[PDB]
Amino acid sequence: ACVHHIKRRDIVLKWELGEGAFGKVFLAECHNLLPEQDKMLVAVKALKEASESARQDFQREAELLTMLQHQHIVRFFGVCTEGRPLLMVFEYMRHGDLNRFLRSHGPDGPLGLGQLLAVASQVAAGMVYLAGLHFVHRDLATRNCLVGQGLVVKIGDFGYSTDYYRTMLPIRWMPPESILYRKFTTESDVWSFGVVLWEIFTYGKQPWYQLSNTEAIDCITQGRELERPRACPPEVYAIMRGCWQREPQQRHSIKDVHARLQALAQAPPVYLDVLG
Ligand SMILES: CC(C)(O)COc1ccc(C(N)=O)c(O[C@H]2CCN(C(=O)Cc3ccc(OC(F)(F)F)cc3)C[C@H]2F)c1
Ligand SMILES: O=c1[nH]cnc2scc(-c3ccccc3)c12
Repeated sequence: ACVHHIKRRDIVLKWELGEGAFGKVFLAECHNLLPEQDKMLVAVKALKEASESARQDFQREAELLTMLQHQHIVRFFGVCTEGRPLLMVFEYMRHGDLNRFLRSHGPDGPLGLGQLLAVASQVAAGMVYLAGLHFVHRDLATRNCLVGQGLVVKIGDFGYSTDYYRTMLPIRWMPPESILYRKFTTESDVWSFGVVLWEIFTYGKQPWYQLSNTEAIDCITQGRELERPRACPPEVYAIMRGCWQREPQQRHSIKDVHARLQALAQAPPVYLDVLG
């Protein structure tokens, strides 16, 4: 609602974490933000376009990120509108995006079953929060999740061009009805969560990596399912299949998916990937 305003001089730019057509993302030090933390690290999203439509869309977005407050939703600290670029201040997630983290902690040390379940459960938690507010993410993927201190996994949205097919759609994460009709609901977000589970248990591999964007559309629209990852116990694959029901009305709700994952996270199945 009422967006926090950070003074430009309170932001000290330390390095560039990445960029896009939108502008740049920086690692920065931020003064007078949190109590007892005189200086703290943050990630700063800087917008290239400073036009009236760009300023209005920014305020809309900043107000929305201000409402979204949860343990597994990336923290929004405020804005800086002291000229171009317009700056959005978020918490710094030291391990970067979940996809990169998964791959870099894959068997290619490696994350064990319990760690994978914790990751999965944390993403499910953030989604229960979003589903509660009737908020549709539309782009749930491990590349839009972030990992901070203590393997704390939170959901974000960066806005990985190989993951989208031309409007640029993340088809491999999309259920049949979103590919065909461009309709995004909590039920399609559930489908995406199931693909996010597959990604977790493949250590960030691309769903349908053997196939091209146009071949993957055929797979999904013909009801062809992603195979059970070798590191995935059958109990979790059961959860993925429930997320992938062809009919949106027949997919499990995220609250249920979370409950089953939270249960598995506390008492993990005795499963060794090496045996299958
Ligand atoms: C990809 C790479 C180049 O390899 C690494 O780039 C990095 C590395 C690290 C960081 C970091 N934060 O430490 C980083 O920051 C960005 C991540 C994406 N952003 C959001 O997710 C904001 C947001 C959007 C929607 C939300 O609400 C929702 F979507 F959850 F509903 C909540 C938050 C903005 C910014 F935070 C980029
Ligand atoms: O971020 C970078 N990447 C690769 N080389 C370099 S040299 C300097 C930077 C930098 C330093 C502070 C803010 C922003 C950028 C940098």
